[PDB]
Amino acid sequence: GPHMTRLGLEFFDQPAVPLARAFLGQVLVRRLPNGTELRGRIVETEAYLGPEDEAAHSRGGRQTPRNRGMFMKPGTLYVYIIYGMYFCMNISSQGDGACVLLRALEPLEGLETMRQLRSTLLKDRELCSGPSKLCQALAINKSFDQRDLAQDEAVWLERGPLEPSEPAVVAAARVGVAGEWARKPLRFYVRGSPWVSVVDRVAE
Amino acid sequence: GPHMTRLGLEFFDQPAVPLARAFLGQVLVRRLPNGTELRGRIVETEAYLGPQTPRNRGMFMKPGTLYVYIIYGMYFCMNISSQGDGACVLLRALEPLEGLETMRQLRSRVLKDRELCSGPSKLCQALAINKSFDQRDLAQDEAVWLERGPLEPSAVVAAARVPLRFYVRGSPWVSVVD
DNA sequence: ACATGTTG
DNA sequence: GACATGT
Repeated sequence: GPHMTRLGLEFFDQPAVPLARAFLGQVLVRRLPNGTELRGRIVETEAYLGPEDEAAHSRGGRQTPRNRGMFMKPGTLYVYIIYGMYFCMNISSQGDGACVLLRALEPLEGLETMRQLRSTLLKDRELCSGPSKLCQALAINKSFDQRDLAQDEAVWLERGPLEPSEPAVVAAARVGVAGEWARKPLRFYVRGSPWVSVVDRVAE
Repeated sequence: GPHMTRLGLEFFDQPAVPLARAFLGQVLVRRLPNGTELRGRIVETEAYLGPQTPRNRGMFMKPGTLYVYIIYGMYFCMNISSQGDGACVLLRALEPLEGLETMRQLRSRVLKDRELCSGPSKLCQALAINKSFDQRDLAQDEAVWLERGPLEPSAVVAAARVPLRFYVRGSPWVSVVD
């Protein structure tokens, strides 16, 4: 096989916009306790900018027990429970209380395991087409909160051979909401990808 | 208009379970100092069967006595003394019937009709019921009553409390559905 | 007790 | 709807 090295601190240590963009095309890898490796190529992300960002958990420099990850070293995972039963997987970027949410993966490996995991918690485009869908598919839960994506043995990021060029990256309004921050183009996805959670035609 | 009287001692002077069930479909009325009348149909209650505290004296008074207490230093719960040593019924939810706009300004996001009275503390806020109501008599008070029309109220579910919680089956106004 | 925040 | 979290 090819020489494989994980993306580390150097990759994660950039501001939220460039990081959210840089994630696109990179391959998120999960290794289950049974040894099964799950891979999904990132096709959709969102930037949360920090204190000024009315939509961010870190609005006004607010640090709470839950959102510790957003204020930890870049690369630190911030995984929280939303609507009681779903997870959102974020990665702390450079910048006070700034992070990147992963929203959608093209599944590459272990699709049958992703299917088993999600059906318990059917189509391939249904597996990772959403921030909480992808968490289920890759057995990611709160136990991953505050772990380091640069160093962890169970989850890591690999440089992916297929990165979108600037013109192929769509910038669009974020999903799930405010004010001027509900409309800001802080969601980024690969143009024409069928794995993306929500298409935005006006932005395209 | 119809000949309206109010429910009195005879209605309230029953055990906590019969009364908690009997409250469902009755209309609670609150008249504000400005003359505005607020109305809400009781759709969810809880019976408390008793075993004496400086705060629970209300539930140890004659049936129909209000027991209103502060919880989490902010909210209110409205309870009505029934027959039985220390027994009472909590009001948990109302269907808002009139004065909804007042209910909204008293409660004030954008909140809809289903958010006005869908909770024991929501309903007290909505009907301006506070501590100054504690130990008042529901059968005789001038600011708050349980009205009685020429028609009886209109299906009751007995569930665990939040089988001593009772609510109108499938009502969109019940706080928590089992 | 309340207010509020993706999936299907 | 969840139900985890933040006066």
